Amino acid sequence: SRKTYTLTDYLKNTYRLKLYSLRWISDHEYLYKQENNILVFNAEYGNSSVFLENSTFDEFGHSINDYSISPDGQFILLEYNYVKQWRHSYTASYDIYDLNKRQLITEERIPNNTQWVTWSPVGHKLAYVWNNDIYVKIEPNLPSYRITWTGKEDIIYNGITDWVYEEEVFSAYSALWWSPNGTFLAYAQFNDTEVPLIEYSFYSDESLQYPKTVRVPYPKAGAVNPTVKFFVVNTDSLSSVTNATSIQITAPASMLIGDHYLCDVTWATQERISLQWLRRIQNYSVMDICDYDESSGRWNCLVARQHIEMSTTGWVGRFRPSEPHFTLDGNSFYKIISNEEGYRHICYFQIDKKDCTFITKGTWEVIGIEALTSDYLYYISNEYKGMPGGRNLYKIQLSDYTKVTCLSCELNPERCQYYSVSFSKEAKYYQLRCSGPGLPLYTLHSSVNDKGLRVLEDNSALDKMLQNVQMPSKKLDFIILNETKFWYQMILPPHFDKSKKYPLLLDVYAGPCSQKADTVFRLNWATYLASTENIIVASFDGRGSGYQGDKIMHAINRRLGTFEVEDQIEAARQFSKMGFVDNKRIAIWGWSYGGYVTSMVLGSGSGVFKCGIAVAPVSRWEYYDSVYTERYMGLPTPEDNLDHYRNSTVMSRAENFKQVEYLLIHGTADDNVHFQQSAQISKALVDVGVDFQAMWYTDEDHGIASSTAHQHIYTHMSHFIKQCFSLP
Amino acid sequence: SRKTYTLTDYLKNTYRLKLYSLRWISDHEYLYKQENNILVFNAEYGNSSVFLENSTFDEFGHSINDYSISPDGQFILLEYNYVKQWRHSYTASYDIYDLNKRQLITEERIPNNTQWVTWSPVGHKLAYVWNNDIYVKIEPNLPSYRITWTGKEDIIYNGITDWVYEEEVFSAYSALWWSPNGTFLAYAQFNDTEVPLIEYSFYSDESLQYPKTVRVPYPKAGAVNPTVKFFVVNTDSLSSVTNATSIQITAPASMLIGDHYLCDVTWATQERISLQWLRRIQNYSVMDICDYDESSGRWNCLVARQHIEMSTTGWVGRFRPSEPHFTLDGNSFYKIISNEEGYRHICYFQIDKKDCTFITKGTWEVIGIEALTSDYLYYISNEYKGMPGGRNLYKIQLSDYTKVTCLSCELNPERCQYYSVSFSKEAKYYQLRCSGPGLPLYTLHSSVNDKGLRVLEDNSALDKMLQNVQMPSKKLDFIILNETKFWYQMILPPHFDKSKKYPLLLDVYAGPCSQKADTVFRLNWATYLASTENIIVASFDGRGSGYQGDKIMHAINRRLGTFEVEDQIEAARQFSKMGFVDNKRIAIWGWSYGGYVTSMVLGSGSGVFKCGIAVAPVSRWEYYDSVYTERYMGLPTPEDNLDHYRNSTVMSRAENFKQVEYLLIHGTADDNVHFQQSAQISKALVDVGVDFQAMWYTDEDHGIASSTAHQHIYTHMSHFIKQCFS
Ligand SMILES: *[C@@H]1O[C@H](CO)[C@@H](O[C@@H]2O[C@H](CO)[C@@H](O[C@@H]3O[C@H](CO)[C@@H](O)[C@H](O)[C@@H]3O)[C@H](O)[C@H]2NC(C)=O)[C@H](O)[C@H]1NC(C)=O
Ligand SMILES: *[C@@H]1O[C@H](CO)[C@@H](O[C@@H]2O[C@H](CO)[C@@H](O[C@@H]3O[C@H](CO)[C@@H](O)[C@H](O)[C@@H]3O)[C@H](O)[C@H]2NC(C)=O)[C@H](O)[C@H]1NC(C)=O
Ligand SMILES: *[C@@H]1O[C@H](CO)[C@@H](O[C@H]2O[C@H](CO)[C@@H](O[C@H]3O[C@H](CO)[C@@H](O)[C@H](O)[C@@H]3O)[C@H](O)[C@H]2NC(C)=O)[C@H](O)[C@H]1NC(C)=O
Ligand SMILES: *[C@@H]1O[C@H](CO[C@@H]2O[C@@H](C)[C@@H](O)[C@@H](O)[C@@H]2O)[C@@H](O[C@H]2O[C@H](CO)[C@@H](O)[C@H](O)[C@H]2NC(C)=O)[C@H](O)[C@H]1NC(C)=O
Ligand SMILES: *[C@H]1O[C@H](CO[C@@H]2O[C@@H](C)[C@@H](O)[C@@H](O)[C@@H]2O)[C@@H](O[C@@H]2O[C@H](CO)[C@@H](O)[C@H](O)[C@H]2NC(C)=O)[C@H](O)[C@H]1NC(C)=O
Ligand SMILES: *[C@@H]1O[C@H](CO)[C@@H](O[C@@H]2O[C@H](CO)[C@@H](O)[C@H](O)[C@H]2NC(C)=O)[C@H](O)[C@H]1NC(C)=O
Ligand SMILES: *[C@@H]1O[C@H](CO)[C@@H](O[C@@H]2O[C@H](CO)[C@@H](O)[C@H](O)[C@H]2NC(C)=O)[C@H](O)[C@H]1NC(C)=O
Ligand SMILES: *[C@@H]1O[C@H](CO)[C@@H](O[C@@H]2O[C@H](CO)[C@@H](O)[C@H](O)[C@H]2NC(C)=O)[C@H](O)[C@H]1NC(C)=O
Ligand SMILES: *[C@H]1O[C@H](CO)[C@@H](O[C@@H]2O[C@H](CO)[C@@H](O)[C@H](O)[C@H]2NC(C)=O)[C@H](O)[C@H]1NC(C)=O
Ligand SMILES: *[C@H]1O[C@H](CO)[C@@H](O[C@H]2O[C@H](CO)[C@@H](O)[C@H](O)[C@H]2NC(C)=O)[C@H](O)[C@H]1NC(C)=O
Ligand SMILES: *[C@@H]1O[C@H](CO[C@@H]2O[C@@H](C)[C@@H](O)[C@@H](O)[C@@H]2O)[C@@H](O)[C@H](O)[C@H]1NC(C)=O
Ligand SMILES: *[C@@H]1O[C@H](CO)[C@@H](O)[C@H](O)[C@H]1NC(C)=O
Ligand SMILES: *P(=O)(OC(C)C)OC(C)C
Ligand SMILES: *P(=O)(OC(C)C)OC(C)C
Repeated sequence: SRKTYTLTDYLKNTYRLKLYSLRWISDHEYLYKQENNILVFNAEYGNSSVFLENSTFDEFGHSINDYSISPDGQFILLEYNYVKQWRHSYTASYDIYDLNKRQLITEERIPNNTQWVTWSPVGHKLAYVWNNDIYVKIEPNLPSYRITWTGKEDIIYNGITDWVYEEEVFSAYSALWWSPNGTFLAYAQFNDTEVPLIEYSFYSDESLQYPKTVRVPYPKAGAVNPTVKFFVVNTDSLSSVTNATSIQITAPASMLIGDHYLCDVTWATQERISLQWLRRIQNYSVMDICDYDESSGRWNCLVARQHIEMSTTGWVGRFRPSEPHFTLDGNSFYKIISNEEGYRHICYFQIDKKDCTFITKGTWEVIGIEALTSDYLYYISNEYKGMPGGRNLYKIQLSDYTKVTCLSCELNPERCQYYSVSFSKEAKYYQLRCSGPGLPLYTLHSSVNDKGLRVLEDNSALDKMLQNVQMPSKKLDFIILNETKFWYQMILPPHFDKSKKYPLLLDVYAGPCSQKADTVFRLNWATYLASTENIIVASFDGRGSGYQGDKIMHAINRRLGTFEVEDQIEAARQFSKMGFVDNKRIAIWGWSYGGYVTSMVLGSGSGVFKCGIAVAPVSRWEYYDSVYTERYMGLPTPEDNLDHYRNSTVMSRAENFKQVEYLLIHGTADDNVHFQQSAQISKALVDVGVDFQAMWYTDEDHGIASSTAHQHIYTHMSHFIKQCFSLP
Repeated sequence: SRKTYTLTDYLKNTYRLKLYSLRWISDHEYLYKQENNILVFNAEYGNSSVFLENSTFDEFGHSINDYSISPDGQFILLEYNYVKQWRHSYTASYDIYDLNKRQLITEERIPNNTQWVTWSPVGHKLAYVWNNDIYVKIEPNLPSYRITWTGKEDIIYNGITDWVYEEEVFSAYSALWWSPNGTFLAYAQFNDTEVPLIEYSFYSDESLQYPKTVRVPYPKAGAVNPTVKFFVVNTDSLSSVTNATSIQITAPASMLIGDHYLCDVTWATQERISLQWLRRIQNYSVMDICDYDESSGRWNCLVARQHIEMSTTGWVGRFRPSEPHFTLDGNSFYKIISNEEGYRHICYFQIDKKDCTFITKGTWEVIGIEALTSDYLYYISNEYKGMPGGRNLYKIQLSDYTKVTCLSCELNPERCQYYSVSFSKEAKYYQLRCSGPGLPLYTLHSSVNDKGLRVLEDNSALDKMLQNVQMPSKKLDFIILNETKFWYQMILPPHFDKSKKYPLLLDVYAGPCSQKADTVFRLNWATYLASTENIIVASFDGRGSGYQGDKIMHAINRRLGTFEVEDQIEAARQFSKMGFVDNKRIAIWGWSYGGYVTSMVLGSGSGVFKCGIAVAPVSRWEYYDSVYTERYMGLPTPEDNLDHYRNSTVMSRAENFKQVEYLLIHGTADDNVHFQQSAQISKALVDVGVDFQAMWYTDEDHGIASSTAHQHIYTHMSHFIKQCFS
């Protein structure tokens, strides 16, 4: 008895992980979505009490894809007719429901096919984007006010980011920021007039007689980038003029001088907004702190409040310039910047004082700032046990930085080593999210003493099911190379016999600041591979990886497709050395950046891997977007770094692919890593006459995540691997 | 015993079939482009002379891929900067060499990116199309006369065809026709304005940062087709001070009622031209015989003088209505039409008499009329031995239809059963081209007494090489499916022993009027599969087959994806029961239409086939072009045949692929059978949960014939086939 974790078990999602999605509406309560009905909870005692139930919205017809309640709690936006676009972007229909009269507002409805809706942070004002133009609703039922008239499809964006700004810059779609109070409405405008369009076919259902051509403004390496502008309009003046004027906030000169980006915008106070800019050469960054001049009605940014942040050994921040966390009065803020020893830590900034004051240690980094009160500052880091693959919640005392307390480390050191967190409105309560190494564990706490209130979810059910199946184990250790340690991860098969020689599959990503070796508990393809197929699925964070200091993260600066690739190969060598690895059966696979590395490795001529699989890989850095690529590669010009752009392609290694079994896969409708990238790979292989396996996924994007598609690829991928290892 | 015919041999083309392409310049001489230079031959004796060392242009500065001599023998049109477009179309730069002065003409040269060029039929005039407009030069060095001014890229085509007219109705890019002595220049105009555009990506060289979107006006089943017009312009009456006047020939009235096509144009005399129109529902066809009117300047197509060609069982013609062959005085003509019983034979017409008279009859078909003189009518049919997969040159006496003589049947019955022919201007001499069952044989003959003058190329070189290798054999036989007999062929391994069992691959195409079973000698992939891998490669012509009468051909009318596919399973099912076939190792593959039938068969649930390979297949008929599809399917409308359109798709059979090993191959830049076709097959198989093998070829067209992609696709297929069998 006691079966194993089968492929179907994975694909069919038999053994599911329970979550506990919260949503703090106040500082004492939160909303819990239970599919059918959505009730509210009292953090204090844990009172149930339904806020809105299933039937409360029946006889409606359209299935409510999502909700969103106004701050003042009088209205509720109903999101239906949802139509996903990119990662965060999506078009949809909206209806507002009045809770003070249990009536569905029917006048002046929000336009169908609206791109984005935002409640004001206070009250019940609305701001939305339709046809790339911003509109404002002072009252949910009254007609709205047009804010911009320049909106133009694929050309001018107001209130919404373009493709690149959504995925790489703001890692979000919304390009508008309501002032804390709700008086001002700040927004960015993107001009993509000059930006080249990526075009690819989209077949749709058989019913479509003619394929469609999807064309999106997408700037590739060194191409023409969109331009940006920032505006701030006063919504209180809307009911007084007819056409409120949007004040523009320009400069800095050090930015206007050349190609630049808008990377951050966060309000500090009712009349103070901070803005961060970045040159296309992401080695320099400028933060302006602007105040509203009640006299001129203009926004001013004193140079005495301008903070610069440049990097010499690489780029600024992990993926973008750090984020500002202002204190209440808005006269100072906290930011995560690498110290002199190249480690990312928190330091205190005085808006008019240029030098910050670090408040955190050394060898280890702070992952992010979670909450800031008058008392303490809550942050998550990997300081505990010195393991960079772990994550915990610490609390540092603002009046004595020598007083730092870990709030999650000892809650359950065995089962919980990787934490996430969510504080209530004023940080009176917080929910902890343990995701490993044991089964997820959700708990609620009160900030006063950090006393555990109760267990919201312990996945007890799942624990009972998994003890009936031969689950694999996971070793998280490190290996020392060139007098410096690099962590690796290994999903070991049931009853691991260090005497036997197992076949090994190297799971790889290796991108800048990435981390494949951690304490997170997972139920993925690797689980099945080790549990059923008895294959060791190992991952290694070599040079280029992050969370271990710049010295390591910046190793591949201006040099992608090198050390990151080399270390990956060496990890295997180091693994076989351990003696429980069958050298004749060593594979490697990755997705996107992983596909890139997997492919660069398979073409190294090393002779360490027998076969490999590349999914939606990158072939040459000139085919990827500007913001990400240039951040590490610089410019594809002979004056900058063109030389390395051409030396790091996968096509240039085509000839060496004759020594390994290769499997190429990619979705034909991938807006991120274009099908073009794999198209050039196959073509090069055909030119040097190298036989390989190929698989394309009609109309699948980068995720190739559609239910059927997802099941189809892992199934195909599996036959490949079993065949390469001589299984079953 | 010697070595076998390996996959490399085929891919590297180590064994080549010598050819002998000649081009008659008169009734007594022909040109033969030898290695470097071009020579002229006197058919009478065999002696020849040089015409130009080719080295004459060693310092032309450009590479030349073609040399076109004026019928005059006075000028040479040199073609360079060749850039291929579709099957026939392409653009190029041109230059003219004046032989009278042995010098390149420099003044008023032809525009770069020219789309087409053609000498007058007799002297040295020129009609070329540039930027979709027509131009005419009366003399190589003189200015060009602008014939048309309406040309427009992807919208209006003057003198040139659009994608569909190029591939499905004229099998050519040229859309202009000179009159016999070159006085008149007839041309068609295509308006593709409302025609939808197929769009796909072309990634080009690694260097291109952004993929380019190729887009071409292509009418799929039932979409808006291009409209067409016909004009005739007089080249002897055009000034450089006045725009040319092109008279338009309209009608027929029976054709303007709905959508129609211009499917044929053939001059009858210096002032008589014939036109054949075909309704969008390729059931009805009308031929006009328009005459020029001196004192009017118009062209009159007298009714009563027009002939109608219709069918009640299918479409007209094998692929389109046959070409007319007018007599000397152009008062009567001969043309191949279908019998009362459905067999194609030569009918004798009179431009005024409605009914014609069949001059040939029987249960076999005339493949095509090759030459006509006052004495005889030379044609090619599959009468001999009664096997439809054979071809011979026959001639019938025009004064006594009882006196017909085969001119090729007995020359070499063992080696030659499939002939081609090429007569000289006045059919004084003719070149017979034998293509099987043995090595190609090229010979010359004189019509006066059908004497065999001399051997041109007997392929003696290649013969000696082959006997040093174990070559497979070919069995051309038949089986009887309830009353009717259908022919098949079998590529058998070396030293075939019926006492042994062999794995079988069913090479299929099976589209309307096709023939995969014949006597032609081929040196393809199957050669290797049988010679090296000892695999029997069988082909079978079932319902829908051609050259065997209409009862067989029109059998799949309005019903594609039925009998031709089912008969493929039946043929294969009986093949297994032959004794030398390993019923456990039977595969099937096809290209294009062959891919569709392969896919339909694999998804029929027969269980007869173990694995199959589909190359650039058709998945659903609404995806293919109008002219071709609708010819057999009509329109995809519920009032018409929309139901079958929906019933004959590949994807609908997705769930049935769980019992077979499928390999889907397709070129991303296939402009003919769009990649979309296979992208829908792959998607359907993913929705049903069927795992399969796939292989796309970026930027490859329907042919997948680029040097590398070619060697690559056949290498991937071989691994698959032998993996499925071993
Ligand atoms: C988005 O950016 C584009 C530039 O990529 C801006 O377009 C440019 O707009 C200017 C006027 O503001 C145009 O110049 C003017 O052109 C007219 C007529 O062509 C001429 O009479 C004037 O003397 C002047 O030259 C310019 O053509 C145009 N350039 C391009 C490439 O489009 C556009 O204004 C920006 N949109 C927004 C909302 O800021
Ligand atoms: C609310 O106010 C804004 C800003 O005043 C208005 O937008 C501006 O409207 C003008 C007129 O349509 C736009 O066009 C301009 O036309 C002149 C004359 O042809 C030309 O010289 C300018 O270069 C410009 O093209 C102008 O671009 C536009 N400016 C902005 C920032 O949008 C808006 O129309 C007003 N809304 C209402 C309802 O009145
Ligand atoms: C090629 O074929 C075109 C039609 O397919 C010819 O055109 C004609 O048809 C158009 C419609 O496409 C007619 O209407 C146009 O003008 C009206 C304005 O009144 C618009 O509302 C409409 O949308 C069209 O744009 C045209 O009147 C008609 N003639 C012309 C000259 O356009 C086109 O002319 C033809 N070209 C050739 C060389 O034959
Ligand atoms: C091929 O030679 C032709 C001459 O052949 C000679 O005369 C025959 C009657 C016969 O005896 C044969 O054995 C001799 O070699 C020659 O044909 C004639 O016509 C051409 C027309 O261009 C003329 O130029 C030539 O002078 C004529 N010759 C004679 C003898 O009258 C022909 O030119 C030549 N063809 C080629 C392509 O070389
Ligand atoms: C057809 O074009 C070729 C190629 O030149 C192109 O067109 C030119 C106008 C210019 O835009 C180039 O960059 C293009 O590549 C013409 O080539 C000629 O070449 C000779 C030397 O070899 C040079 O002196 C000429 O200036 C070039 N152009 C012309 C018009 O002579 C070619 O001549 C063109 N043919 C015709 C009939 O115009
Ligand atoms: C021949 O016909 C063409 C086509 O109309 C004439 O060219 C046009 O002339 C007008 C008036 O000068 C221009 O507005 C057009 O742009 C020209 N081109 C086209 C396509 O219309 C040409 O002038 C005529 N020549 C003679 C001698 O009649
Ligand atoms: C080509 O054929 C045309 C048409 O028959 C000939 O042109 C006619 O010639 C006669 C006298 O020979 C004239 O009366 C007619 O007016 C001409 N018709 C036209 C439309 O021009 C022409 O002679 C022949 N060409 C040659 C070289 O013989
Ligand atoms: C060519 O085919 C058409 C239909 O594709 C025939 O026209 C009629 O079409 C209707 C459908 O609308 C059928 O029900 C009829 O049987 C068809 N015939 C008649 C007389 O109505 C048309 O007959 C065919 N052409 C010929 C010459 O038979
Ligand atoms: C919050 O919004 C603004 C933020 O400064 C508060 O202040 C008003 O700001 C406007 C700016 O347009 C000034 O014109 C007013 O004079 C300011 N009022 C005061 C009392 O200072 C505003 O008071 C707050 N509004 C609400 C509804 O709380
Ligand atoms: C940030 O990187 C840029 C990359 O362009 C560097 O800018 C260029 O100019 C410098 C002098 O001002 C040179 O020293 C750099 O070599 C040159 N960079 C390139 C790629 O050519 C800039 O120096 C860097 N600045 C910091 C503070 O690191
Ligand atoms: C939860 O109940 C609250 C009342 O508190 C009650 O009295 C205290 C002393 C405790 O005994 C507590 O357990 C009791 O519930 C309400 O004020 C509150 O609104 C309730 N919360 C919800 C969501 O209904
Ligand atoms: C939204 O679109 C639907 C579908 O066309 C329509 O029924 C409805 O009236 C629209 N509502 C608004 C406010 O436009
Ligand atoms: P991929 O790895 O895409 C993921 C970020 C989704 O692309 C590289 C360039 C990071
Ligand atoms: P394919 O078989 O194309 C051939 C003409 C090569 O397309 C079908 C529709 C006939």
